[PDB]
Amino acid sequence: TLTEENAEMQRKREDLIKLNTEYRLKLKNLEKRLLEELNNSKEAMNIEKKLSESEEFFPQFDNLVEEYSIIGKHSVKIFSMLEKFGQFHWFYGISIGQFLSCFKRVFIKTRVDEILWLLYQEVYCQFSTALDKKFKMIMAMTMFCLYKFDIESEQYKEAVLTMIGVLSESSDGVPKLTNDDLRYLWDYVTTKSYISALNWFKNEFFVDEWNIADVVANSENNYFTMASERDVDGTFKLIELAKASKESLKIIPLGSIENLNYAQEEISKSKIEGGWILLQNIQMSLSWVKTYLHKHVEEHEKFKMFMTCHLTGD
Repeated sequence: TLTEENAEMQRKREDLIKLNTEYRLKLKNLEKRLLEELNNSKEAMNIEKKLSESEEFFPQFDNLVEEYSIIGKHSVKIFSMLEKFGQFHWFYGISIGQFLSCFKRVFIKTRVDEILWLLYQEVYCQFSTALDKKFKMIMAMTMFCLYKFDIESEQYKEAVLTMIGVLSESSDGVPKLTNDDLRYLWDYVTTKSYISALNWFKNEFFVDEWNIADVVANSENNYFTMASERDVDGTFKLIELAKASKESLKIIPLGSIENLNYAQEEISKSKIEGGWILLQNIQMSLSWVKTYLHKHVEEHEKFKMFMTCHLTGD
Protein backbone atom coordinates (compact mmCIF):
# COMPACT_ATOMS: atom_id res chain seq x y z
CA THR A 1 0.00 0.00 0.00
CA LEU A 2 2.80 2.44 0.85
CA THR A 3 4.61 1.55 -2.39
CA GLU A 4 1.77 1.82 -4.90
CA GLU A 5 -1.25 3.54 -3.30
CA ASN A 6 -0.16 7.06 -2.28
CA ALA A 7 2.47 9.00 -4.22
CA GLU A 8 3.34 11.16 -1.19
CA MET A 9 4.59 8.23 0.91
CA GLN A 10 6.67 6.78 -1.94
CA ARG A 11 8.11 10.22 -2.74
CA LYS A 12 9.01 10.77 0.92
CA ARG A 13 10.62 7.32 1.16
CA GLU A 14 12.69 8.02 -1.97
CA ASP A 15 13.63 11.44 -0.57
CA LEU A 16 14.69 9.88 2.75
CA ILE A 17 16.82 7.26 0.98
CA LYS A 18 18.39 9.97 -1.19
CA LEU A 19 19.03 12.12 1.90
CA ASN A 20 20.74 9.20 3.66
CA THR A 21 22.89 8.55 0.58
CA GLU A 22 23.74 12.27 0.34
CA TYR A 23 24.67 12.37 4.04
CA ARG A 24 26.95 9.35 3.62
CA LEU A 25 28.54 10.90 0.52
CA LYS A 26 29.01 14.22 2.34
CA LEU A 27 30.66 12.45 5.28
CA LYS A 28 32.98 10.60 2.90
CA ASN A 29 33.83 13.83 1.06
CA LEU A 30 34.48 15.64 4.35
CA GLU A 31 36.79 12.83 5.48
CA LYS A 32 38.64 12.93 2.15
CA ARG A 33 38.97 16.73 2.34
CA LEU A 34 40.28 16.50 5.91
CA LEU A 35 42.81 13.87 4.81
CA GLU A 36 43.90 16.08 1.89
CA GLU A 37 44.26 19.11 4.19
CA LEU A 38 46.30 17.08 6.68
CA ASN A 39 48.52 15.75 3.88
CA ASN A 40 49.08 19.26 2.48
CA SER A 41 49.80 20.86 5.87
CA LYS A 42 28.01 24.42 2.01
CA GLU A 43 27.45 20.73 1.30
CA ALA A 44 27.55 19.90 5.02
CA MET A 45 25.07 22.71 5.75
CA ASN A 46 22.75 21.45 3.00
CA ILE A 47 22.99 17.90 4.37
CA GLU A 48 22.20 19.17 7.88
CA LYS A 49 19.19 21.12 6.57
CA LYS A 50 17.94 18.06 4.67
CA LEU A 51 18.37 15.90 7.79
CA SER A 52 16.49 18.45 9.90
CA GLU A 53 13.67 18.54 7.35
CA SER A 54 13.51 14.73 7.11
CA GLU A 55 13.65 14.26 10.90
CA GLU A 56 9.84 14.60 10.93
CA PHE A 57 8.64 11.88 8.55
CA PHE A 58 7.99 8.91 10.87
CA PRO A 59 4.95 10.49 12.68
CA GLN A 60 3.15 10.95 9.35
CA PHE A 61 3.80 7.33 8.37
CA ASP A 62 2.66 6.16 11.82
CA ASN A 63 -0.55 8.19 11.51
CA LEU A 64 -1.17 6.74 8.04
CA VAL A 65 -0.60 3.21 9.39
CA GLU A 66 -2.98 3.85 12.30
CA GLU A 67 -5.60 5.19 9.86
CA TYR A 68 -5.17 2.04 7.70
CA SER A 69 -5.25 -0.71 10.33
CA ILE A 70 -8.85 -1.82 9.77
CA ILE A 71 -7.92 -2.84 6.21
CA GLY A 72 -5.10 -4.94 7.67
CA LYS A 73 -7.44 -6.64 10.14
CA HIS A 74 -9.85 -7.32 7.27
CA SER A 75 -7.05 -8.81 5.16
CA VAL A 76 -6.04 -11.04 8.08
CA LYS A 77 -9.67 -12.15 8.44
CA ILE A 78 -9.90 -12.90 4.71
CA PHE A 79 -6.73 -14.98 4.70
CA SER A 80 -7.82 -16.83 7.84
CA MET A 81 -11.12 -17.75 6.18
CA LEU A 82 -9.51 -18.80 2.89
CA GLU A 83 -7.03 -20.95 4.83
CA LYS A 84 -9.96 -22.46 6.76
CA PHE A 85 -11.49 -23.40 3.39
CA GLY A 86 -8.37 -25.45 2.68
CA GLN A 87 -9.19 -27.47 5.81
CA PHE A 88 -12.88 -28.10 5.08
CA HIS A 89 -11.87 -29.85 1.85
CA TRP A 90 -8.39 -30.64 0.60
CA PHE A 91 -8.80 -29.14 -2.91
CA TYR A 92 -9.17 -25.54 -1.65
CA GLY A 93 -5.58 -24.63 -0.79
CA ILE A 94 -5.06 -20.86 -0.61
CA SER A 95 -1.56 -19.55 0.08
CA ILE A 96 0.06 -16.21 0.87
CA GLY A 97 1.46 -15.63 -2.63
CA GLN A 98 -1.90 -15.84 -4.40
CA PHE A 99 -3.50 -13.41 -1.94
CA LEU A 100 -0.56 -11.03 -2.30
CA SER A 101 -1.00 -11.22 -6.09
CA CYS A 102 -4.72 -10.47 -5.84
CA PHE A 103 -4.14 -7.57 -3.44
CA LYS A 104 -1.58 -6.16 -5.89
CA ARG A 105 -4.03 -6.65 -8.77
CA VAL A 106 -6.51 -4.59 -6.73
CA PHE A 107 -4.31 -1.56 -7.45
CA ILE A 108 -3.05 -2.77 -10.85
CA LYS A 109 -6.52 -2.37 -12.37
CA THR A 110 -13.84 7.86 1.44
CA ARG A 111 -10.50 6.54 0.21
CA VAL A 112 -10.36 3.86 2.92
CA ASP A 113 -13.92 2.73 2.19
CA GLU A 114 -13.26 2.57 -1.56
CA ILE A 115 -9.94 0.72 -1.22
CA LEU A 116 -11.59 -1.79 1.14
CA TRP A 117 -14.51 -2.22 -1.28
CA LEU A 118 -12.02 -2.84 -4.10
CA LEU A 119 -10.17 -5.42 -1.98
CA TYR A 120 -13.38 -7.30 -1.15
CA GLN A 121 -14.68 -7.21 -4.73
CA GLU A 122 -11.42 -8.42 -6.27
CA VAL A 123 -10.91 -11.14 -3.64
CA TYR A 124 -14.46 -12.45 -4.09
CA CYS A 125 -14.38 -12.23 -7.89
CA GLN A 126 -11.03 -14.07 -8.06
CA PHE A 127 -11.57 -16.70 -5.33
CA SER A 128 -15.21 -17.55 -6.07
CA THR A 129 -14.56 -19.68 -9.17
CA ALA A 130 -12.45 -22.20 -7.22
CA LEU A 131 -15.47 -23.21 -5.10
CA ASP A 132 -18.67 -25.20 -5.49
CA LYS A 133 -22.07 -23.49 -5.29
CA LYS A 134 -22.80 -23.98 -1.58
CA PHE A 135 -19.35 -22.85 -0.45
CA LYS A 136 -19.63 -19.97 -2.92
CA MET A 137 -22.83 -18.87 -1.17
CA ILE A 138 -21.20 -19.41 2.24
CA MET A 139 -18.12 -17.36 1.42
CA ALA A 140 -20.18 -14.62 -0.25
CA MET A 141 -22.33 -14.25 2.86
CA THR A 142 -19.29 -14.28 5.12
CA MET A 143 -17.79 -11.36 3.17
CA PHE A 144 -21.20 -9.66 3.28
CA CYS A 145 -21.17 -9.95 7.07
CA LEU A 146 -17.49 -8.93 7.34
CA TYR A 147 -18.27 -5.76 5.37
CA LYS A 148 -21.69 -4.79 6.73
CA PHE A 149 -20.64 -5.36 10.36
CA ASP A 150 -17.73 -2.91 10.15
CA ILE A 151 -19.30 -0.21 7.97
CA GLU A 152 -22.66 -0.21 9.77
CA SER A 153 -24.30 -0.27 13.20
CA GLU A 154 -24.71 -3.01 15.82
CA GLN A 155 -28.49 -3.46 15.56
CA TYR A 156 -27.97 -4.34 11.89
CA LYS A 157 -25.40 -6.94 12.96
CA GLU A 158 -27.81 -8.45 15.49
CA ALA A 159 -30.62 -8.48 12.90
CA VAL A 160 -28.39 -10.22 10.35
CA LEU A 161 -27.32 -12.81 12.95
CA THR A 162 -30.88 -13.55 14.07
CA MET A 163 -32.21 -13.85 10.52
CA ILE A 164 -29.29 -16.12 9.60
CA GLY A 165 -30.26 -18.14 12.66
CA VAL A 166 -33.90 -18.40 11.61
CA LEU A 167 -32.54 -19.36 8.18
CA SER A 168 -30.44 -22.08 9.86
CA GLU A 169 -33.30 -23.53 11.99
CA SER A 170 -31.30 -22.79 15.15
CA SER A 171 -32.64 -19.58 16.72
CA ASP A 172 -36.12 -18.18 16.08
CA GLY A 173 -37.37 -14.68 16.87
CA VAL A 174 -38.69 -11.42 15.42
CA PRO A 175 -35.71 -9.29 14.32
CA LYS A 176 -35.23 -5.58 14.94
CA LEU A 177 -34.74 -4.91 11.24
CA THR A 178 -33.99 -1.30 10.33
CA ASN A 179 -37.48 -0.01 2.95
CA ASP A 180 -38.58 -2.36 0.15
CA ASP A 181 -35.64 -4.64 1.01
CA LEU A 182 -37.39 -5.70 4.23
CA ARG A 183 -40.63 -6.40 2.34
CA TYR A 184 -38.84 -8.75 -0.07
CA LEU A 185 -36.93 -10.47 2.74
CA TRP A 186 -40.10 -11.05 4.79
CA ASP A 187 -42.02 -12.20 1.71
CA TYR A 188 -39.21 -14.70 1.11
CA VAL A 189 -38.80 -16.15 4.61
CA THR A 190 -42.55 -16.28 5.30
CA THR A 191 -43.01 -18.09 1.98
CA LYS A 192 -40.07 -20.38 2.94
CA SER A 193 -38.25 -19.57 -0.31
CA TYR A 194 -34.75 -20.19 1.03
CA ILE A 195 -33.00 -20.21 -2.34
CA SER A 196 -34.74 -16.94 -3.21
CA ALA A 197 -33.55 -15.43 0.09
CA LEU A 198 -29.94 -16.43 -0.59
CA ASN A 199 -30.28 -15.16 -4.18
CA TRP A 200 -31.63 -11.86 -2.86
CA PHE A 201 -28.70 -11.51 -0.44
CA LYS A 202 -26.18 -12.29 -3.20
CA ASN A 203 -27.79 -9.86 -5.66
CA GLU A 204 -28.14 -7.19 -2.95
CA PHE A 205 -24.47 -7.09 -1.99
CA PHE A 206 -22.47 -8.47 -4.92
CA VAL A 207 -23.16 -6.96 -8.35
CA ASP A 208 -20.43 -8.69 -10.40
CA GLU A 209 -19.36 -12.27 -11.04
CA TRP A 210 -17.14 -14.28 -13.37
CA ASN A 211 -18.38 -17.01 -15.67
CA ILE A 212 -16.04 -19.66 -17.09
CA ALA A 213 -15.12 -17.44 -20.05
CA ASP A 214 -14.42 -14.49 -17.74
CA VAL A 215 -12.20 -16.49 -15.37
CA VAL A 216 -10.21 -18.05 -18.22
CA ALA A 217 -9.95 -14.64 -19.92
CA ASN A 218 -8.33 -12.80 -16.98
CA SER A 219 -5.58 -15.36 -16.46
CA GLU A 220 -1.81 -15.27 -16.84
CA ASN A 221 -0.27 -18.65 -16.01
CA ASN A 222 0.10 -21.46 -18.55
CA TYR A 223 -1.04 -24.19 -16.13
CA PHE A 224 -4.71 -24.72 -15.27
CA THR A 225 -6.70 -27.18 -13.19
CA MET A 226 -10.43 -27.86 -13.46
CA ALA A 227 -12.65 -29.93 -11.18
CA SER A 228 -16.29 -31.01 -11.06
CA GLU A 229 -18.63 -33.61 -9.65
CA ARG A 230 -18.71 -36.87 -11.59
CA ASP A 231 -22.24 -36.13 -12.83
CA VAL A 232 -21.12 -32.94 -14.63
CA ASP A 233 -18.57 -32.75 -17.46
CA GLY A 234 -16.67 -29.68 -18.63
CA THR A 235 -15.18 -31.17 -21.79
CA PHE A 236 -17.76 -29.70 -24.17
CA LYS A 237 -17.71 -26.47 -22.16
CA LEU A 238 -14.01 -26.21 -23.00
CA ILE A 239 -14.88 -27.16 -26.60
CA GLU A 240 -17.35 -24.26 -26.83
CA LEU A 241 -14.82 -21.98 -25.11
CA ALA A 242 -12.13 -22.86 -27.66
CA LYS A 243 -14.61 -22.40 -30.51
CA ALA A 244 -15.52 -18.96 -29.16
CA SER A 245 -11.85 -18.08 -28.54
CA LYS A 246 -10.73 -19.56 -31.91
CA GLU A 247 -8.20 -21.79 -30.14
CA SER A 248 -7.17 -25.30 -31.16
CA LEU A 249 -8.40 -27.77 -28.53
CA LYS A 250 -7.60 -31.49 -28.66
CA ILE A 251 -9.13 -33.67 -25.95
CA ILE A 252 -6.73 -36.21 -24.46
CA PRO A 253 -8.32 -38.90 -22.28
CA LEU A 254 -5.90 -40.68 -19.98
CA GLY A 255 -5.53 -44.42 -19.47
CA SER A 256 -3.06 -46.94 -20.86
CA ILE A 257 0.66 -46.39 -21.39
CA GLU A 258 0.10 -45.67 -25.09
CA ASN A 259 -2.36 -42.95 -24.06
CA LEU A 260 0.26 -41.54 -21.68
CA ASN A 261 2.88 -41.47 -24.46
CA TYR A 262 0.37 -39.81 -26.79
CA ALA A 263 -0.39 -37.21 -24.12
CA GLN A 264 3.33 -36.56 -23.61
CA GLU A 265 3.92 -36.14 -27.35
CA GLU A 266 0.93 -33.83 -27.75
CA ILE A 267 1.84 -31.61 -24.80
CA SER A 268 5.38 -31.42 -26.19
CA LYS A 269 3.90 -30.33 -29.53
CA SER A 270 1.67 -27.77 -27.80
CA LYS A 271 4.66 -26.44 -25.88
CA ILE A 272 6.40 -26.15 -29.25
CA GLU A 273 3.75 -24.45 -31.40
CA GLY A 274 1.11 -23.35 -28.88
CA GLY A 275 -2.49 -24.48 -28.61
CA TRP A 276 -4.85 -25.81 -25.98
CA ILE A 277 -4.57 -29.14 -24.15
CA LEU A 278 -7.28 -30.93 -22.17
CA LEU A 279 -6.47 -34.01 -20.07
CA GLN A 280 -9.82 -35.66 -19.37
CA ASN A 281 -10.02 -37.56 -16.06
CA ILE A 282 -6.52 -37.05 -14.68
CA GLN A 283 -7.66 -39.31 -11.84
CA MET A 284 -6.88 -42.30 -14.11
CA SER A 285 -3.06 -42.38 -14.03
CA LEU A 286 -2.53 -40.68 -10.68
CA SER A 287 1.12 -41.67 -10.24
CA TRP A 288 1.89 -40.82 -13.87
CA VAL A 289 0.34 -37.38 -13.37
CA LYS A 290 2.19 -36.81 -10.08
CA THR A 291 5.50 -37.64 -11.75
CA TYR A 292 5.31 -36.35 -15.33
CA LEU A 293 3.07 -33.29 -15.05
CA HIS A 294 4.59 -32.19 -11.74
CA LYS A 295 8.08 -32.45 -13.25
CA HIS A 296 6.87 -30.48 -16.29
CA VAL A 297 5.36 -27.72 -14.15
CA GLU A 298 8.33 -27.59 -11.76
CA GLU A 299 7.88 -20.56 -21.38
CA HIS A 300 6.24 -20.49 -24.80
CA GLU A 301 3.76 -17.78 -25.72
CA LYS A 302 0.07 -18.37 -26.52
CA PHE A 303 0.17 -21.78 -24.82
CA LYS A 304 -2.56 -22.86 -22.39
CA MET A 305 -3.64 -26.25 -21.07
CA PHE A 306 -6.26 -27.67 -18.73
CA MET A 307 -6.63 -30.61 -16.34
CA THR A 308 -9.99 -32.19 -15.54
CA CYS A 309 -10.35 -33.99 -12.21
CA HIS A 310 -13.15 -34.79 -9.75
CA LEU A 311 -14.10 -33.42 -6.34
CA THR A 312 -15.05 -36.91 -5.13
CA GLY A 313 -11.69 -38.35 -6.10
CA ASP A 314 -8.21 -39.01 -4.75
